[PDB]
Amino acid sequence: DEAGITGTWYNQLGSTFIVTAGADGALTGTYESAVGNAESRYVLTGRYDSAPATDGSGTALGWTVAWKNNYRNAHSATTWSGQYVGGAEARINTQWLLTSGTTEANAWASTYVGHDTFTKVK
Amino acid sequence: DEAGITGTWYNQLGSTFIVTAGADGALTGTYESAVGNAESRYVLTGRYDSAPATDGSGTALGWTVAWKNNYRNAHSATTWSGQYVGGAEARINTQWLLTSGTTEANAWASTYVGHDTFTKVK
Amino acid sequence: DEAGITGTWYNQLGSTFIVTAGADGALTGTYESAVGNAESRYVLTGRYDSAPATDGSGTALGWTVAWKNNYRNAHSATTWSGQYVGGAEARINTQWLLTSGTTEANAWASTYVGHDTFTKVK
Amino acid sequence: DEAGITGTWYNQLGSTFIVTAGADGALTGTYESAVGNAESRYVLTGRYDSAPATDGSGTALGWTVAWKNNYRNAHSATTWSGQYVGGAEARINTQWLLTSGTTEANAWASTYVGHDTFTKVK
Repeated sequence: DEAGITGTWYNQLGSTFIVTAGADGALTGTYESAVGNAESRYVLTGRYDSAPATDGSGTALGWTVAWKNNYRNAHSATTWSGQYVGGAEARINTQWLLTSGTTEANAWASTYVGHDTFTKVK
Repeated sequence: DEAGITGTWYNQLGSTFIVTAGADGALTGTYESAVGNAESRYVLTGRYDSAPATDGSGTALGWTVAWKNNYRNAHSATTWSGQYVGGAEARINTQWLLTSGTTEANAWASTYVGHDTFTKVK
Repeated sequence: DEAGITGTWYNQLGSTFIVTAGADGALTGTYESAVGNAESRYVLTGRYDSAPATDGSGTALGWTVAWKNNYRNAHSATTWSGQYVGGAEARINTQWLLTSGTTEANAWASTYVGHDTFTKVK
Repeated sequence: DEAGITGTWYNQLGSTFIVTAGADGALTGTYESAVGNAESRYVLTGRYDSAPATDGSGTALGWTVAWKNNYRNAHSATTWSGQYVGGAEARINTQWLLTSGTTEANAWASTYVGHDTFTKVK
């Protein structure tokens, strides 16, 4: 599903995920968040299962954004973990972890969890 | 903290995380899990905050492994989200999400969550 | 929102959440899962914010089910953490953690994470 | 493990978890957080597996605190999901989800995730 994953994806917040899937399992591209301490595009990298099951299962993948670019630095990183489901209404269904750099005193409150659904439309 | 992050790290399960931190914010290397459906080394990639706060906060980072190599394919991916804390007893404190490719019927049970602490010794 | 929370709720899997909100912050009732190692109703208990903000924010709440009843014992517990949002299309938006009892060797894989949205219809 | 669970527990932050396990699977008691927007004791309720496996597995359990008492209201709730492991150095190993009431605009950032280990000493 190199073909299926490569392209522009949009989540429910109106963020934009631009990815290229490599034959080797690499994910490379850019992320633009519609929310939070973010402006314009950020580098992303990650990995995907390049030889998924042929039993109708989804394709496991994940990626990371560190929220530093030429405009802003939010001293934080998000990782999305999820699966690509192909077909007419293709989706990437994810859960994510957003960690901030903190002092040791605040480290118990370092990490947000959430979930994003990406589609090829909107 | 390019210097501080680059190297070999070990978690509480005895897994081995071999990483290089690029000046640009890139993380590249290999992961070897002591547990689960895993043998030998797997590619990893990720990102880190290459200009962290100077107030004693940690350095945000994350990375992904897709559990496919030349030996095995577990049809799954893990993402670690966390922060690097420098000093005498350097640590990377993480939380992780492990997603399997599933059928739509089993997708509610696709994702494990856990936490790993990495040190430079053991 | 004692009135708003008390009643029958349904999630996206077709599970049924029957709850009573007490004036004191208590949640009591029963849960019936449409999926997994579950049959019929299980006891639940939890808590909610009985004096929420008046700025349009949601109402924080959570509850637990241990997956033991007179029919089955799945040696596991789920906790839902989320917020109640009132109005014409009332919702409870949650994230959950499902922990199994495990051996120490398997404890790294003890816990699933997911998300459920509850509505008063369907 | 009604006997094993009932009592006073302490986590790595120095919080105090005072619980009674009922023969029926109930957990009732009080929680006092050493960190965050919290003072003194808060009600908790939850559930546990009252007939755990006899193969050395842990005992699944969970509980909720809504962060309202007579002193403060943090408009938030935490759920802990975990397992009790008996013996010389008894532990409750948990992961938790802390949800705040938010506006719909901030709901993506409503929930923290973390992990607490409780012991009978300290």
